[PDB]
Amino acid sequence: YDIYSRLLKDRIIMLGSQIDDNVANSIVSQLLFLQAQDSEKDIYLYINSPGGSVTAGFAIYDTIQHIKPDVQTICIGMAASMGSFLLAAGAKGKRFALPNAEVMIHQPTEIEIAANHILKTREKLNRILSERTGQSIEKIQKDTDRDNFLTAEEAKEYGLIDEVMVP
Amino acid sequence: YDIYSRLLKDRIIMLGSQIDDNVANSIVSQLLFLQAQDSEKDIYLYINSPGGSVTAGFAIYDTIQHIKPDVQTICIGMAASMGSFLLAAGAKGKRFALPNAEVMIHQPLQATEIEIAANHILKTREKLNRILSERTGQSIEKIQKDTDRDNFLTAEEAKEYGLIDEVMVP
Amino acid sequence: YDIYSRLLKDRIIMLGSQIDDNVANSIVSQLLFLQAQDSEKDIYLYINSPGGSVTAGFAIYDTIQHIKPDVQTICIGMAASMGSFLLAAGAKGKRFALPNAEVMIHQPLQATEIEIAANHILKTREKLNRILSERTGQSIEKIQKDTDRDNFLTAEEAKEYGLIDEVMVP
Amino acid sequence: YDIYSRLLKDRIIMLGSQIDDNVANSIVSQLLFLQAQDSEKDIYLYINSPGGSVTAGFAIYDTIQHIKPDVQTICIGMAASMGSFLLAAGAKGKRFALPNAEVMIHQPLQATEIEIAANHILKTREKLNRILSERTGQSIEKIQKDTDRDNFLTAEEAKEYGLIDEVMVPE
Amino acid sequence: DIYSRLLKDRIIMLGSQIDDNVANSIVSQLLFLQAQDSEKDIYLYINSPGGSVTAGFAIYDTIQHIKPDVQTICIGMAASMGSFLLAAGAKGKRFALPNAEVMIHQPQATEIEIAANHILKTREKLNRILSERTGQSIEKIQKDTDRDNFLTAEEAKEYGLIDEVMVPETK
Amino acid sequence: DIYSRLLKDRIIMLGSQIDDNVANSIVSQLLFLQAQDSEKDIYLYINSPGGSVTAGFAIYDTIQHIKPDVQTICIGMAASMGSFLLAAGAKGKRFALPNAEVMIHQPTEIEIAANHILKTREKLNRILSERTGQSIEKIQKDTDRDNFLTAEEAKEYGLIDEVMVP
Amino acid sequence: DIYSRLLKDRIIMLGSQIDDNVANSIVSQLLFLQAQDSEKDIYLYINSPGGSVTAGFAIYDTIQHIKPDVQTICIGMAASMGSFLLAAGAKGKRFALPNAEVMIHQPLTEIEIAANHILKTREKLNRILSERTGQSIEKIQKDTDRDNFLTAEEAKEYGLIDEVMVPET
Amino acid sequence: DIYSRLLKDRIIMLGSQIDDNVANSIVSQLLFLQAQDSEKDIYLYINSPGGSVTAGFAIYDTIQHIKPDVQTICIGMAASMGSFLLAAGAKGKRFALPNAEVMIHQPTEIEIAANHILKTREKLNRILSERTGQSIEKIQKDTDRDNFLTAEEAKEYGLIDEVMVP
Amino acid sequence: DIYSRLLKDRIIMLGSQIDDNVANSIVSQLLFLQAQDSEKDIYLYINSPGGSVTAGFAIYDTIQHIKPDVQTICIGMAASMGSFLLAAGAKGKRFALPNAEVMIHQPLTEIEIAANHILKTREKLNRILSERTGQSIEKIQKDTDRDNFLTAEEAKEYGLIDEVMVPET
Amino acid sequence: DIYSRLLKDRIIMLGSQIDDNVANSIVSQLLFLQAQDSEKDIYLYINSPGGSVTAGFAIYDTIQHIKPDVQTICIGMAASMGSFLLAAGAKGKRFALPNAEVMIHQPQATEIEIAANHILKTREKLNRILSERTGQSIEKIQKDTDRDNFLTAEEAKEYGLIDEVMVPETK
Amino acid sequence: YDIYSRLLKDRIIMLGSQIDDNVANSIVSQLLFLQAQDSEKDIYLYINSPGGSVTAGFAIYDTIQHIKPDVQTICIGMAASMGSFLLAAGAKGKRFALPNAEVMIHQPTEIEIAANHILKTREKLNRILSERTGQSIEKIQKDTDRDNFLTAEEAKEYGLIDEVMVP
Amino acid sequence: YDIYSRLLKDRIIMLGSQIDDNVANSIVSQLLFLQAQDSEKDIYLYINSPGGSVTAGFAIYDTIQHIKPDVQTICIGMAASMGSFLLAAGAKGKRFALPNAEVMIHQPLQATEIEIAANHILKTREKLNRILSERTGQSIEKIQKDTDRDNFLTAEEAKEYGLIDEVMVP
Repeated sequence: YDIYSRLLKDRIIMLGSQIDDNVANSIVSQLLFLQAQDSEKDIYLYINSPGGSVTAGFAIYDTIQHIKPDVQTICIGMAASMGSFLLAAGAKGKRFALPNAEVMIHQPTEIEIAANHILKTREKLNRILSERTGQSIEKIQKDTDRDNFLTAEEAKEYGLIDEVMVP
Repeated sequence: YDIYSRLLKDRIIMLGSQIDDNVANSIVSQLLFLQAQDSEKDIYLYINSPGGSVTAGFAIYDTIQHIKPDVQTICIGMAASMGSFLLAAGAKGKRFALPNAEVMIHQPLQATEIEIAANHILKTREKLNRILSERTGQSIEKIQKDTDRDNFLTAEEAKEYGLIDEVMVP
Repeated sequence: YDIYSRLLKDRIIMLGSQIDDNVANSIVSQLLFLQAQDSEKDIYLYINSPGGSVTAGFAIYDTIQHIKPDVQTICIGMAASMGSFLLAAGAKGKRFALPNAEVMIHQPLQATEIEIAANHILKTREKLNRILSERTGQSIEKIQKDTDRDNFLTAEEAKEYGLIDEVMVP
Repeated sequence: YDIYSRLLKDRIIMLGSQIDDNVANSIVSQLLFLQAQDSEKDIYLYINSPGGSVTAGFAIYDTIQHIKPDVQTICIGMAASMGSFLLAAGAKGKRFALPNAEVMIHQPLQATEIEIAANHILKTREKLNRILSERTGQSIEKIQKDTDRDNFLTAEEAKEYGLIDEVMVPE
Repeated sequence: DIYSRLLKDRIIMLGSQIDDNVANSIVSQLLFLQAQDSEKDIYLYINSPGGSVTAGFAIYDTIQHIKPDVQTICIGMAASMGSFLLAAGAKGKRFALPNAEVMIHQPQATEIEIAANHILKTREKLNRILSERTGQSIEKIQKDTDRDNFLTAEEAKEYGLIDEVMVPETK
Repeated sequence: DIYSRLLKDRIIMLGSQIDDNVANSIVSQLLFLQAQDSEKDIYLYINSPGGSVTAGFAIYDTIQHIKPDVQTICIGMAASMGSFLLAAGAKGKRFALPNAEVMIHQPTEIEIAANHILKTREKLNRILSERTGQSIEKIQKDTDRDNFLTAEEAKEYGLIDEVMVP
Repeated sequence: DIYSRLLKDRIIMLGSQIDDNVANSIVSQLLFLQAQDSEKDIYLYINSPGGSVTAGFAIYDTIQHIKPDVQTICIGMAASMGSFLLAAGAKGKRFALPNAEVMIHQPLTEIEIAANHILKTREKLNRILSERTGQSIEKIQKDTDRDNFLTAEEAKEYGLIDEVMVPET
Repeated sequence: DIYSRLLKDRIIMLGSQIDDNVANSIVSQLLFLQAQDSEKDIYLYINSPGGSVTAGFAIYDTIQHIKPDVQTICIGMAASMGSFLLAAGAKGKRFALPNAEVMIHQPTEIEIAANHILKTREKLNRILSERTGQSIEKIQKDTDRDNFLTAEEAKEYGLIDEVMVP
Repeated sequence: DIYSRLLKDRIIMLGSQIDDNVANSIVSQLLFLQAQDSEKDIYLYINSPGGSVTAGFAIYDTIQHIKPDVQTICIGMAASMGSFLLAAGAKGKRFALPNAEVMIHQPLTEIEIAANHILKTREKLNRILSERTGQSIEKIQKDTDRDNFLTAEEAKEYGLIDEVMVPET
Repeated sequence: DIYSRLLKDRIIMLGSQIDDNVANSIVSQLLFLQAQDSEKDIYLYINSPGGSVTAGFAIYDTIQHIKPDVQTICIGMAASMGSFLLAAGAKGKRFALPNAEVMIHQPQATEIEIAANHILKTREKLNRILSERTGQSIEKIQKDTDRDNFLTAEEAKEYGLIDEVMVPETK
Repeated sequence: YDIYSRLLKDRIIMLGSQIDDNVANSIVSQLLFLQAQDSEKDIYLYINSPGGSVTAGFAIYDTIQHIKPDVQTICIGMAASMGSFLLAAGAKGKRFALPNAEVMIHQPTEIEIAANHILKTREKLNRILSERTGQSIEKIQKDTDRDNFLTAEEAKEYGLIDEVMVP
Repeated sequence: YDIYSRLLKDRIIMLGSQIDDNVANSIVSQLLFLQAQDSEKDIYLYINSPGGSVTAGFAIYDTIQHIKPDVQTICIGMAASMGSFLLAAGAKGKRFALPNAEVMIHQPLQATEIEIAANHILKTREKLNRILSERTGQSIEKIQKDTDRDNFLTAEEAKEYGLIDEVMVP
């Protein structure tokens, strides 16, 4: 849609789908574009995503950490998976969820999957989540193996977000 | 369609279809865009929707309550569902329906696998009922009963129920 | 076509297909756009339609009556159904048909599941007959009879019936 | 196509396909647009059409007669059906065919269910025959006979029949 | 959109099989270019395996009708109606590039079109026009349009289908 | 739309199999660039597995016909017609990048009939002979077998004038 | 069309499998950027599972041919020709983000495949990788025959990249 | 294959919209059953929303032509042609199940032309008039409007002889 | 074609949404089995989310018309017309397996729908359900307007079935 | 498979548009039934809107060639080649059911077929055969095959297309 | 295939796909058919299934418990979900897995889903699994919420099967 | 195809495609069928397969080892993969390849989401390597190395590796 291009003018990026390579390349491209426009002004990444590929998710994650602008993350609707991993990766103090958002950290192509298990990217995810939430690796390991959905408040108490945006 | 982009210039958003993630993301984007354009002038959300996903519906609902501009809601045609839930969520004093609109709050029982599991673990049905109860002034007991059955309301009955503030008479 | 966007500049809207929710939302959007452009200058709604959903038709009807500009209706080709209902709903003195246009008010007995249930519970068929009665000057008894059978009218007969004010002369 | 919108600037409309409701609505829209642009300057309607729906054809016919500008009709290629009916409906003195154009008035027996019922109840076939009779100068008896059989006419024969005023002969 | 920029230079590309859609597009471009400027001539490049004769005659008639000279240049191939249109360019201004292939064999058309062709005897009309434009007798045109003889650009020039082979300057 | 921006720099990309659609596109771009400027030369990059000889000849003839020099640069691959068009660039201005692969092996209905009646195979072989400096006998032999050439071998053969070294 | 705006900043995204269409697109962008400015360097971001070696060599040759330095940055993954192109960036200017995954395993259209084995392009790949990594041909031959995934750090130690881009700027 | 086993019991199922394919199928089954046995009657079950009148007339004529009595039983629905064929069963042997719904409202290219030139609408109305005992005036009125009949109302109308009560 | 072998044992499987095609198939099987033997009863297994009421009434009427008793057994689910047909089995011979789910909610082609509302078939459904369950029309009207799922035990207590088939035989 | 059981009773159903596939199927069945028994006659039921004349002539020629009499019975409709084949049944054994509709208007064929028809003048051949088999003059057949006149079964019998309307015994 | 019909002659049923309504109706039909053939001889249900609908799974489960013949269950390849639930529902002493089979008890159309949560079929599953494995409801609840894969031996030790079929 | 059903009469099974769940279920079914026919007479499994899912491959493997009849394995064309894993799993002394067959044990890194998660949690790669080690007599170290690289073996080399017992020479 042309709405997303107008939103880009306001430094707003919408991650509103499953995270595959195409989506990752699009999100990465928009982040690089906004840095090139202005390296100081922060970016607003809205997340409504059921999750996706961890390789594609790590591409977005690394780009967020690499660029100069702060990237604010705002969960609307849902963040499962890599969605919630990216939510937790926003600039510190600037990770949000709207009051009725639902968050799940449960971590559920061919060459990508082989790489993940050889390089042990699951361990890498768990360690990053542990650092960014302040939870122990033991707790992250347990919770990323089961299907526990969190409310916005519970996500804040968990350390996945900093604040619930109150109306 | 280039009519909807021209309408966006007048701060008018059309929700004329079933509410899925794509529609919600589109509606949310338009609301965020209009706030960025002008945070003071209110927005006109026209609703002709048979309903849809509750996760997608809550995304729109939360964005409406989050942004600074008042969001007026106007039912044309039909609002069932999440459609009528969003109608009832408009700025107070600014929820309308045209005279021959039809409204149903029946929350049926358009969403995906992971969404559905979340709804029942977090008990979003209870959350819907409680919000409707607050915004209509009806008791939770009555909202629970009415969201379980298929009762269609006229525009007048919807006003009488507390879903809208006014029937827009010619 | 891009022709329709250029026509919108002259405040002309073309209703040239079957009336479903998509078409209704498009026609409603164009009417709201043209009002926002100019609330005083009247609008020209050309109708060549075999009919469609009554819920969708009522959305267009309500929007026509709601907006400030007069909406002129001009039948080219055919108006059956909701098409002829909308033709009769144009601004008074400003409902037309071209000489070889064909009009039928038969309301057959395009719409979706929820819509059809709403129509019968809220008795929109009665509503249609009553509105047609008011706008043609015919009694409800006569409208009821004619909307149950398949009688096609010429442009002249449609004028004599009260569905249009004038057949446009070359 | 990009080309048809540029042609619209020159008040040229191309009817180069079978006449259904979509085509009729498009042609009618272009005619209404050109009148709104300028109600005095005449319009050029080029016709290469194997025919189509009579309801859709009548919509174009009525719009041609209704608007103020003269509508010149020029047959290139073929006009069978409603195509040749519309060719005959152009402004008088301004109906043409190129030398190798082929014209057929055979009204066969592109319309939808409701349209077909309307035609036979309202007797639009009689209406077609009477309009053709008036515009060609032929008797209704002859039009009735010829619209029932498959007789193809050359550009010259179409002129002699009264369907066109002139065949545009090369430079 | 390359074709729209080319239209600015009064260049038209006929690079496909000739059906009603193509004919209507080519006719539209010819009418557009006349409206732009009725004096400056037009360049019609042809790379076409042939097509419908009704659609081909529409293009032919439009070429002869408009005021500007229409130069025809064969690149690649012209078979059929393709070669018929090549031969229909302004006299003295019909060309082919050295490795172009030309075939006049008259072997795409829809139902009503085909019936018209045989009733009005358009095959005879084709043969007579080709005879006039090549300077060959009708007897020779009749024989050659019935068999599959491919011509080189030079042979096409010697046949009278074109006026010159465009020989490239060495570079 | 990258290709439309490249057209502004008089660069054309032939990056696919050569059929009538591609030929008409390439021919149109060549004619457009001539109309823009008939003196400044054109850059035709070639990465093509080959295709129709009739379509290929349409491009070939257009290259020779227009006034500007057309430089030909092989990136990736030129088999078929692809290599025929590579060899047809302005003399002194036919290039291949170092790892380009070139094959001269010459492997619709009406088109195919034309080729064999008019003997376009003989026509190809002779044009290749003239433009490479090889004898017709050698061209005939090599166009019947599947011998791939490196950029250097293509230069030594006479298909290109120079390999563009990094 | 974010990619057309990115082109204004001399940024090219290679985010898919490398076939002839992708190669022609990447080559076209490289030629375009050189024409815009032959002095300022180009940023080629790579997230690619690999692809055709003929198509890959077209990109490789174009990178080496043009005047601007082409920086290569691996985000996500580079397997294949993807990692081959990563290693082909301007020297000192080949990067990977910390969680990127790199594989040099060269796995095992019609006319393209015949060319590769007649001209022995596999040998050519191995020799170029050897030169650009500093590894021996023997080691490159061994490693391109097996499926060993490398972390960003391991890719740097191998010589495929010059630096792991540290989370900052 | 249930329908082939049913054919063994001289049962035919008309359970869809009536087009030429269905008509040719139904006609073929009627002709087959006559050839098997010209004395034993046939059971035609009808659950049809209607269809082409030309196709419907093909079935109608075949029913009247063959020697065996054809019993007609409406299950579910008979609108259109569907109800016309229901009314065309052997006299005393036209049935509907208690909750069946019947409508007589009469709503390819060459077929449609034939119907209006030969006036098959008049032909339908008159056959319905003969077989129901209703006047042509009443049939004309009722075939122009959408009046659904219960099984009992269909019997009282004369479309069927009996409603089969459980 | 397991279903054709099952037909030999007078077993019919209604395991899908009830449309005209399914109804014609079920009706055909019922007529076939009566012709085979008009005395031995028939076993109709139901796992159906519902469907068209016209199609459902065709099956219902055929069940009541034929001579053999038709036993109805709900496996999995019966919503709709599915549960309506379940309740229409021979009396004493309507069953559900222990974990079956039953819903009587009557939810809310072209010509079919018009017929239903003119002839008031909704009223007809409610009255038949009332008669066969022993519940009042008022209660049936209320319950067919809301989405209340019943367990097998609850369906028995409601009067939709006669017995929950206990795990044995 | 109902059709294979019917074949046992020497019954063939022509219930569709007549193309090459249908013609080959009908011809095959006729040859099969002759091989089964060359004396017992065949029953060809016709419900056909028409089709290709080449395909229709294949069926026609096969009917006249085989030894068994071929009875033709029109149910529903016979237009075109359908009515031509109806008229081609064994004399005395051509029937229609009372509500059948017949049209002889000669309006499906592939490219090579259509060229053959007009070179060999198969339209003339059709008209002459119809003339012989109905007893009407060629002049009348020519006129009527050019217009869209539908005939009732009785009118078709009176025209000479069939020998009898099969009137049903009341039951 | 015609192989499955020949296998039916040996009272062997193959459940080798995802369990939806169509599959359930097919499996149920085969079970009813085999009972009608012979009500005394036991049935062999081979399972290679990634899981599926719980309503469809309960239909098969109930039919297994209802019919007279013992139903032996043999896991080949995989049993996740309802697959493993049906594996555990075989006649007691007659639930098997081949040595390299993989078992997971993790319990991950419109009207079906509503019914499940109103009637609390998840509780019903957990209680049945508890009864048939001998594990406590607390343990079943925990394990059906997380993605723990079991070997054939581990499945036997868990109580999902009685024996690993040794070569 | 009716050739494969006639071949089943001679106790011959053809595995001539990629190994997915459908193929595995088909092969397993045929093995169970042939055992039921006759538990003593051995079975001939011809293999021309580029490999596939390891879960599906293990299903076939387990069934081969479970049933009573000896299963002879004969490689025609190619066995990569799971294909070659199954070739090596034939009855001992009865594993063959035709002279121009090609064998690769490279276990690449055709299966579905849940399958792949199981393989890595239960470490089925280790299980494959250990079984190959036992059935070829090669050390686990060598099997680990060779299953990680793409080394194609001739029929002779496959015999020399211990994957087959004999090359079937004409």
